[PDB]
Amino acid sequence: RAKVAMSHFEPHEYIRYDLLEKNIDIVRKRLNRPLTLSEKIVYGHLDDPANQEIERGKTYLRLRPDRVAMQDATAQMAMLQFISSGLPKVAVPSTIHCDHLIEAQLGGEKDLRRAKDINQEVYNFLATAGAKYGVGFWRPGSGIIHQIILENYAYPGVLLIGTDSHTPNGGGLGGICIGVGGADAVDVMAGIPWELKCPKVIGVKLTGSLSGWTSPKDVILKVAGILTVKGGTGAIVEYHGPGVDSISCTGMATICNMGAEIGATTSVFPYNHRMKKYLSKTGRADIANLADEFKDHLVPDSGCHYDQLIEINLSELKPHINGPFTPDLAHPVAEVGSVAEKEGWPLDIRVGLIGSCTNSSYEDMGRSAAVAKQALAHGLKCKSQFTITPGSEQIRATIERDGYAQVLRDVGGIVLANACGPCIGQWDRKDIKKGEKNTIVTSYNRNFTGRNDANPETHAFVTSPEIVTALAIAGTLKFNPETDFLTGKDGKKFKLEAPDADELPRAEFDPGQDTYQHPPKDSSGQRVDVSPTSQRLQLLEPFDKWDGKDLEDLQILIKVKGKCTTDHISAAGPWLKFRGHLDNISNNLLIGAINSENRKANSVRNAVTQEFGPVPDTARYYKQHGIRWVVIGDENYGEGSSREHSALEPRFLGGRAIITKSFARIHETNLKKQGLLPLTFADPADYNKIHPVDKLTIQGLKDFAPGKPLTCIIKHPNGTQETILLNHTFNETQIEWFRAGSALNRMKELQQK
Ligand SMILES: O=C(O)C[C@@H]([C@@H](O)C(=O)O)[N+](=O)[O-]
Ligand code: SF4
Repeated sequence: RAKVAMSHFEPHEYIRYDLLEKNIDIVRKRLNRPLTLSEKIVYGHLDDPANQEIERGKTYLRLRPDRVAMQDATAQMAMLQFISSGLPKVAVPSTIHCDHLIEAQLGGEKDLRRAKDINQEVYNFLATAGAKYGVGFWRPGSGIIHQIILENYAYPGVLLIGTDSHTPNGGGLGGICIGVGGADAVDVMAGIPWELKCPKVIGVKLTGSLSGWTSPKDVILKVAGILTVKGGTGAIVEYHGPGVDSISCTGMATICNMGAEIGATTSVFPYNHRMKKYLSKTGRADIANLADEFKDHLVPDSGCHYDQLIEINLSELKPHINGPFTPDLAHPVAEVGSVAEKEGWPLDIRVGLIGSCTNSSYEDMGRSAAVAKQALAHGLKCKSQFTITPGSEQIRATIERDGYAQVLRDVGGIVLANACGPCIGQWDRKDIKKGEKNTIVTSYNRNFTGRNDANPETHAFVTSPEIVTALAIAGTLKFNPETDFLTGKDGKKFKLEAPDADELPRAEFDPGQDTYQHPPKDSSGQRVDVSPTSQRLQLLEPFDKWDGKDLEDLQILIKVKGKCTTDHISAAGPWLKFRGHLDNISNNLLIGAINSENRKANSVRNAVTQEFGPVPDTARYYKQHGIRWVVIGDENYGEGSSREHSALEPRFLGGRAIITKSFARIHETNLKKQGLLPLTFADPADYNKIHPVDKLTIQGLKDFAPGKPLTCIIKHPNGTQETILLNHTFNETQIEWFRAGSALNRMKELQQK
């Protein structure tokens, strides 16, 4: 066919649109109906298109991803599991991106230099494991993972998996990009088929066109308020309609990115001329030309059926700001000042932060600079503190060159290193005391309790970078940039003009400094050293195989009330220091979750001593004394980040099962991967029958089977017993993970010993 390389770094790995076409055609001969775009790319990557059972929402698909991307907070545990497998080399193109361990403190270069000293052990481990197993490595300072992927690796029709829940960002270039836990990436790097429950498809028809202050971020802030944080669970969101051509390629990536906050499996846009333009400007005109020849397979079929359809008129959309503690509490910017006032949310904005993978593009920096130059023209600077994260080294070099960085510095901003930084709590914040009630507004995507600064009383609102810039200039949530007046130096009142900016540099991008490190694909005689006394890195010891018995008289470690995100289960911020050390990071287990017994975080009754104390300490006491335990959870347990540490930590501290009203997808898959039992109530009202004092017997594990419920006997202290049924979504592949003790244990059994 054509021999067009997958990227500039892998000149030998060719795009296989011929394979894709071939597979799409096998499947449509079987289904005899129009396929959506996500169905074309997902079913086009089936390991066995001829025999795979395909029912949306019901069958598990065995897929062959094109490439794997990992960032340094999840790559450490994915590579320690890969090192346990004993396999010598990764089977598909794979990269590690170092973006999570650079703490915001001093800004830019000084923070990068410090992170390189402080995190030397970890960066060394990843570069060495990368050289040994054939994984490309983007050095600290390269940029945030999803911006490097859009710029170098994502292309129309790719199926990419990344160990990060915002991997859907790549949907802005027409690929299917899906977030997974480190153990799922091990399957694909190992070469074994990856399984994914066949998605439902929600279609979002965009009409009209964006005007003025409304930006791509407002489309997904509105969709999140409509669908709620659990409304996209088990579905791919497919954007289509005449309004699509009004959005830049990084704008489409912004909308796909935050589809993660409604629990969607991923989001995608059809190949179009804005994508083509972005591919040409990033040195991939040959890939845009090839995609032009295969265009039919890169847009939806005429008349395809969406399981749910939502229509959004871009022309009537207004600026939104979402929060404070959920990203789906959606307010128009024009009303947030009054809802805050009524609700007791602090009205002054202490810090305005632009960045994260969701909004750190060249265009986002240009639109922020366009608001800021107007303030500067009237002798104003930011009333709030203001920080700016460029998404990649290329964007940093180019916004510097094209003058936007100096405008943002002159209004009072501090440019931070090209890294997550304050978005996962890597921020040495000292303007507030812990527990001080305050408001920050960000262009990020999540605003979960204590995630940005570990202060549970910080009220964080997420919005677009141009609205963060306008609110930082005013310093108060009571400011609508569309209607209100600022007062210049000169005494005149003036109004902010809606920002206008180029979506891409007029000249070419400036690449900035060299930050990619190709594997020696020669040498690979690297020994990966993990010191046995390391506090940051620890080799894994396998979990125990299932004993063949039912689980009786299980202790409830904690019955959780309400929202319980993976940031409540395994906090980030200061704990990122231990993402390669299981025993040390297990000390944060469930410290943010609210206990229904007393409505406190990190305070549970130890059943034996009858003292209330920290959840990790109590779990370790139960483990020490042979008491097997359970967590009881409410709805959408495990919402958020893909960090498999939220599943590895309960396994390690002696947990057996997590029984909830519902689970978020990636967390439920991670629980099964680590040999725990994720179970849901067959009647959610049964959550109210279980009291923290009850003991539970899960019965029927001997004939554990797809589609058959398990019985749970609730043993009340007064002698009363009640029996309830619990559902599971295990297929026989996954029951083998549970019988072996983990998926990694099962994989190692299949290596003939
Ligand atoms: O905890 C992690 O490292 C992965 C994660 C992170 O980038 C996050 O935003 O919480 N995520 O979203 O998947
Ligand atoms: S959401 Fe924040 S922490 Fe996660 S990859 Fe994006 S910028 Fe980094």
